[PDB]
Amino acid sequence: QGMTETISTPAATTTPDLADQQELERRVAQVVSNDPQLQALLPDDAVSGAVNEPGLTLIELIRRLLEGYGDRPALGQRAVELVTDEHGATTVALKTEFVTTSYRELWNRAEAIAAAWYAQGIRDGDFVAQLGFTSTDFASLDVAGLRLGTVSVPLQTGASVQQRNAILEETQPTVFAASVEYLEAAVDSVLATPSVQLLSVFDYHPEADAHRAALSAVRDRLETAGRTITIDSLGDAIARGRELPAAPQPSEDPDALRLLIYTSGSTGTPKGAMYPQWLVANLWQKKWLTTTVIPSVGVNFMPMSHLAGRLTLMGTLSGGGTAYYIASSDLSTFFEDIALIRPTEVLFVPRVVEMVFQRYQAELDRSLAPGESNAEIAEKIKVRIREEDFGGRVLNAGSGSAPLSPEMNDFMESLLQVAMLDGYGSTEAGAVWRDGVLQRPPVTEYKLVDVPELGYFTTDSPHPRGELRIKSETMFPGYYKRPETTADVFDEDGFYMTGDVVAELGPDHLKYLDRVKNVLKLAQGEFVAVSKLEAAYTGSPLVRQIFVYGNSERSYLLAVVVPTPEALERYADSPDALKPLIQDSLQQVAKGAELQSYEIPRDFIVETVPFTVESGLLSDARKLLRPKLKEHYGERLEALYAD
Ligand SMILES: Nc1ncnc2c1ncn2[C@@H]1O[C@H](COP(=O)(O)O)[C@@H](O)[C@H]1O
Ligand SMILES: [Cl-]
Ligand SMILES: [Cl-]
Repeated sequence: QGMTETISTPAATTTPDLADQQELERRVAQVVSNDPQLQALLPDDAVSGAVNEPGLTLIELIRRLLEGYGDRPALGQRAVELVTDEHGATTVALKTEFVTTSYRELWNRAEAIAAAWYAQGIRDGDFVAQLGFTSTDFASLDVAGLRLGTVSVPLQTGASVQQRNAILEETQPTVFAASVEYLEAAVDSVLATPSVQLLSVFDYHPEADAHRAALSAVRDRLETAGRTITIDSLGDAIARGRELPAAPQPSEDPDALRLLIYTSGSTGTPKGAMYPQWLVANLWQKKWLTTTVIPSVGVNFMPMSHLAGRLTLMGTLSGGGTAYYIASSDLSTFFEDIALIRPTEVLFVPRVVEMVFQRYQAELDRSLAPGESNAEIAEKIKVRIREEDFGGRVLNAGSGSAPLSPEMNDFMESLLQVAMLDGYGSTEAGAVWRDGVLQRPPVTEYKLVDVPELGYFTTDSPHPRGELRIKSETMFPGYYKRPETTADVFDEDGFYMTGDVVAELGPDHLKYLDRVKNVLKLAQGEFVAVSKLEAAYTGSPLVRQIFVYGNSERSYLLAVVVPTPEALERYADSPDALKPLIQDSLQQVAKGAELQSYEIPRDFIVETVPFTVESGLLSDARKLLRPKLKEHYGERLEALYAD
């Protein structure tokens, strides 16, 4: 593939160049020079060379990384205090500080868990279901899996019971690991899954009455079912495992399975993308899209069931950084947390960018004043958010997993004063592009394929359009126990069919348009990329979330609009008034974005209850789950069409 390079091949497939990445290397140097924490977190090139020695097993390179960085802080989690009220009841409360686990302590805990589990009869090749958010304990379980040679199955916490149990039926795990938050759901699925011999409970504080009561109920229910099963805290497994015989070394075969990452298509049937040893190793050896070498204080806010949660976690550790956990699965502590973390690197998803923009808009509305213009006030607010909310040390930032509007790219770059990288990739393919430019490696080949029923052709003007298809060094081997499904997503020439419509701006230079299945045809022949519309309309200060909906029988669009709480409160006493103001705001967004008139929803339902991951309307990446939204709002929307 070096021999398919041309003079038109972007350097950006390799290197990011402009006069200023001397200015960023300087700006990085400045942030480091008044910050003792950051000095000690630069990557060690001796540890990197050991980790990248060719021919290493995955456990050997994991060992060289974790033992190599030693007592360096790896994982930061918010400290907790046990509060015992005057009645005797004890709760766990967060403290306003973080504490850390070192690289070698992570390794020691992993080896202890593997020893304890092996003594409990768990073996290399067993599947391990894991139900939780993302946390230090979860990271310990993940590395423990690599050490024992099991297959991690991180389950989506918002998935239906029926589908979770079917995944359990298919993987027959011998271990079910659950954070205390999700223990009741765990017991339901353990009772349905007789293969489980061990229930391992993590993120667990037994001195808190509620955690203690959750565990007693677990033991009560599993005993009533007559289940022979070991119920064991991760903390005690670690304590006891420190003194037990070492687990045997795990299988060495690079193709041995180590992780499944589930994903759903338009059918809503999850399928498990297989991650073998060699593909897991890629996550730990190569940070997605490095702008340049920086001390890495990162933020984990995405679940371990999603690739993006692994990109921040293993990306940060790969280069000797410290990865800090958001303390709430619903992100309610997000801004309190990052103000304490003060990260140097943030990998956003669009939903979280939209939350930051809303925070800014609400602060602006509260700060309006006759003696300064909105732009003047907005500038001061951005300084404050950049310095106080984000910590003032953000040096690298980016977004991926879903499209991000040009307006939000510009806003985040202005707010954070860094370039906002756009990272496109998938669970299946791995990393595919950076700011539109195909990354070679791992990508080796791409093409676009016409989608004539959506009006996309490689001969379109000004840009070729069609479905992106790719070959890549990090292409997954397939979906677990779904060979026909896997064959179905590779075309006759072996290209992976991304299901994404793109435009080719230039050789190796692409623009995301939408999912094939997201594009709607209106009655008169127009085609609409709904997720672009949703990204634009969400930017209205009145709008918190939006779901755009159409019917090919109709000439126009509808939507479901969740207003911001500030908007609802401002018109609480004038109910009639909010809907026409939202409509006018959509019209104005459309004119600013140069959208066509058919791209403007002509009516909508006002929803006061935001879509959530817990409700199944949002994916664990907080993207819309369109079949679930059409399942939920479809009758009302068609009734809005019909009358
Ligand atoms: N930077 C990105 N920009 C636009 N869309 C993205 C980006 N990253 C992922 N997507 C979408 O997310 C899909 C992968 O989702 P998943 O396999 O569940 O992680 C891709 O096929 C795209 O549709
Ligand atoms: Cl379902
Ligand atoms: Cl003004």
